[PDB]
Amino acid sequence: EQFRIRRDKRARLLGRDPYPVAVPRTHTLAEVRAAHPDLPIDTATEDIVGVAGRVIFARNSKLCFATLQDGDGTQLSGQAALDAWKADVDLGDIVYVHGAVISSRELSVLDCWRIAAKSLRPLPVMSEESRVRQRYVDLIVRPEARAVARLRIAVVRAIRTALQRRGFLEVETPVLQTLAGGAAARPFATHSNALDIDLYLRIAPELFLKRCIVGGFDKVFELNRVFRNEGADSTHSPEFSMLETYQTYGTYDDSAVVTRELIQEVADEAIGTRQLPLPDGSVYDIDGEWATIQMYPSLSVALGEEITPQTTVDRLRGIADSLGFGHGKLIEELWERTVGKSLSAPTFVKDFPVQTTPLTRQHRSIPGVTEKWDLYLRGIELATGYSELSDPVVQRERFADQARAAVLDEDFLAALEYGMPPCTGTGMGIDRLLMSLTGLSIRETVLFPI
Amino acid sequence: EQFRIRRDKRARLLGRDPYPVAVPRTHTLAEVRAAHPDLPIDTATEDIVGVAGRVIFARNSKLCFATLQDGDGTQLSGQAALDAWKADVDLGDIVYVHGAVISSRELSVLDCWRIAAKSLRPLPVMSEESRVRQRYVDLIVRPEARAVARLRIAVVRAIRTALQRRGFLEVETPVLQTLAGGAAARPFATHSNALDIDLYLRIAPELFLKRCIVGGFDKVFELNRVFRNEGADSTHSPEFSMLETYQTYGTYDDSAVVTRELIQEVADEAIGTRQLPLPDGSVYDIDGEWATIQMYPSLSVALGEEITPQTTVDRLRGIADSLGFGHGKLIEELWERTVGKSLSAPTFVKDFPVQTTPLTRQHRSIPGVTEKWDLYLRGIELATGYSELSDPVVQRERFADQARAAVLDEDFLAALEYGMPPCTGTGMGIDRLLMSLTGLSIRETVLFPI
Ligand SMILES: Nc1cc2c(c(F)n1)C(=O)N(C1CCCCC1)C2
Ligand SMILES: Nc1cc2c(c(F)n1)C(=O)N(C1CCCCC1)C2
Ligand SMILES: N[C@@H](CCCC[NH3+])C(=O)O
Ligand SMILES: N[C@@H](CCCC[NH3+])C(=O)O
Repeated sequence: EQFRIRRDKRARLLGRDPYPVAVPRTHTLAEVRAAHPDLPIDTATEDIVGVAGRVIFARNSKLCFATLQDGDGTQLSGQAALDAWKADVDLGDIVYVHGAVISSRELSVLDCWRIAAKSLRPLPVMSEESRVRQRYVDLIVRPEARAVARLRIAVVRAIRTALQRRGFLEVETPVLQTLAGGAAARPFATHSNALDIDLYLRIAPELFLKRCIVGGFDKVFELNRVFRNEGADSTHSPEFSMLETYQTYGTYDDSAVVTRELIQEVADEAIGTRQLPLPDGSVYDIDGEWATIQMYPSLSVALGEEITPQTTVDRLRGIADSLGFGHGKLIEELWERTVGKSLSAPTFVKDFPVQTTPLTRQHRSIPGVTEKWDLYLRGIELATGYSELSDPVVQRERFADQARAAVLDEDFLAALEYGMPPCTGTGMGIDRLLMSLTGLSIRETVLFPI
Repeated sequence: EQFRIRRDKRARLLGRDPYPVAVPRTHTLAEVRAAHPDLPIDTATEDIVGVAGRVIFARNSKLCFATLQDGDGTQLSGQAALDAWKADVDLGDIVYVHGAVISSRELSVLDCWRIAAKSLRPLPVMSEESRVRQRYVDLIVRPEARAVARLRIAVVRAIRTALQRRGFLEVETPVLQTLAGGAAARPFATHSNALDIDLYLRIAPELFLKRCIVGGFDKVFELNRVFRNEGADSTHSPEFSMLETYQTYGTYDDSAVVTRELIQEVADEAIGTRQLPLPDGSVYDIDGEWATIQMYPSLSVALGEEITPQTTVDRLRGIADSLGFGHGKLIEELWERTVGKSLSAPTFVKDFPVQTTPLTRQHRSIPGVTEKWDLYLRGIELATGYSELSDPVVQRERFADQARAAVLDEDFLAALEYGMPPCTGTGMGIDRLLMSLTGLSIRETVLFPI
């Protein structure tokens, strides 16, 4: 109902300007605080300032007292002025005030005032799914939302800083592709009016990033959304921000180091500690070195028998039954369903079934396995790293097998047959990075989900 | 045909490794050059280096001589080794060589060698539309492609640096939206499997970025692709990288300054001069201050009569006929078709027909016009800046009018009725920025178009 009284204060203000083109705000409230950090309380200083702020509290009394909250969360007596103030000023109203900075019997500004923005809705004094459907109000009313938003920003900025330092170059590769490669996922398809064909929202930059390496790039990344037309869950969302990285004259052993160094550098710059406090009352250490295990061996120890590339699916099936399609898939599933869930400490698992790893080079010594890793941090599948498959004929086969389960990405296969140097790729989910770092749920990490 | 001989050298090399997982490359060729800048030519130095390089030239003679070109473009005698070399090594083959750095009777490496990547295609010794459909080969064979790629990268990095310095925060807003607002364009629609509904690939971050400002952001940007399901031309492509920017307690007069300062800072950091050399043999100065003109006045002087907001469409129609839908549209079209095309120097045109500017605040004094500008640089529509419309009731109307020409973006209108501070937005096309800066065509600016 208060929706209508506010709209009526708008209408009756309209030769007063409730949405004025400008106001001469001289300082943010942070700026005013950082200025006057220990003012002898109940004393006046002649520093004049134009400040603005959301009136999130009032206390009307010859003298009104409000709380102007700046958008970051920082907080900071005309007879006709006072009347206007009382009659015109609600809560969730953005308000400019020019005057002398004092401190009360709390830092306050005491000469002029004007409405910067008249709110036609009061602030709710919030369900998880009304915080996310209205992040703008979440951000106004919940200091955690304001912190979470600025963390992702600081994390993402730490990432670019960490890669750039290492002489990586961020590139922009197509989001609309004639076919979407670089991952096992169902695409989002959109009809082009221009070309009168369907196009595919990238699932991954990998194949394009690989064309760059052929193209002569030493070190490339892309930090940007990918689109996986599948079901959202606690670790999955169909649109998500991803990092991918490609370094020439390195292997998965090289990219494992960098991936660690990167994450530890992000914890530092964004969070200021590797002793990650969680909402579980606990602290998750990610400092120091991280344990590498091979999938097969680790799976074997867990099952109490030797599982190799050579282990039949008939065998694996049986073991999977005893616990409650293909070899590679069964290995990964068993490994996840056994060792995976057990892992607490940050852990690289490497040497992957050649089946479930089409783009990854076969292992240098070990037959049957590919030089891929996965990084598990705080029990979340965080980040993968490959020694990259630069053999077009093999690559052609891997895809052939894929298709059989039949048009291939011929341009990509063309690119490879020009010659790709030996290079190691990584992928890493930013939402998972934040989840893994914070204990925040995926829906809290992104600004505007649905 | 050489496609088959190469595939046969692959097959016959396979216990030689033509795609080896690693090679111990110690330096890039740049690194080796930067190391030995003025070596007394035809003299040997005992600095040993593992280098790799694309053999883009051969000259087989007891002694072969190649050109190893590093991916950036930089350039740098076993009897059985020599035989292998001759028989095994083609052109466009990536090759590692360990040995002593010397200079010939040209800087050369003279101990071991190995194939890093066997190319199953030779390099073409290129049509604009086979350079773009094969950028990986363009990048190998055309030093300009290598420069253009690294410029966009440096431009984009200059942009983030320039904004970040000014205390802007890059945010990630949805690419898939339930409806796509922030611009006049037909969206790309994709069916979600998750939600079983169509979603819309953002045309612009504007409405989401505006929710951020409501949310309490002081200064935000987003630098990232937008999707405009319309026809590609010399200045238009349906997928393009865009900058958008929003500053609280500023007007279009404020955002005009920043837009200039930003572009001039990008010229500097990326190009190293404001005297932009063009392929037209000419130099385009963008240094110093830039001319602001009002659309109406400038249009008037060009037509030789007074055109105001009040000028009828019947009148404007007539004038448009005399030269060869709505007022706002006719004004903009006439202005473009007259003053626009005439402009050489970098020029802001401001004070826009309220019709064609729904999201832009009405002018503070001048009735009928909105506080929008457009920046024309070297005759290209580069960048727009608004004093932003924070009046939800007005905003509701602007959209109502739009629709009538009927579901509105109610969540956005909700956001505004919580209160948005006075803020000024900008948009800027990155491809146009590069075109405007270089004289390069849009298809040359993006890595992977189609
Ligand atoms: N639907 C999805 C799918 C994924 C993610 C997500 F948030 N939603 C994610 O982080 N993924 C991977 C995790 C491993 C390294 C690359 C990113 C996949
Ligand atoms: N289909 C399209 C549409 C546009 C652009 C482009 F390259 N392709 C572009 O640069 N636009 C504008 C130019 C004005 C300021 C914001 C960017 C629109
Ligand atoms: N494309 C991978 C990430 C890069 C892995 C290294 N090639 C993924 O979808 O997870
Ligand atoms: N959304 C605008 C750019 C931002 C203008 C300032 N609000 C466009 O489509 O060009």
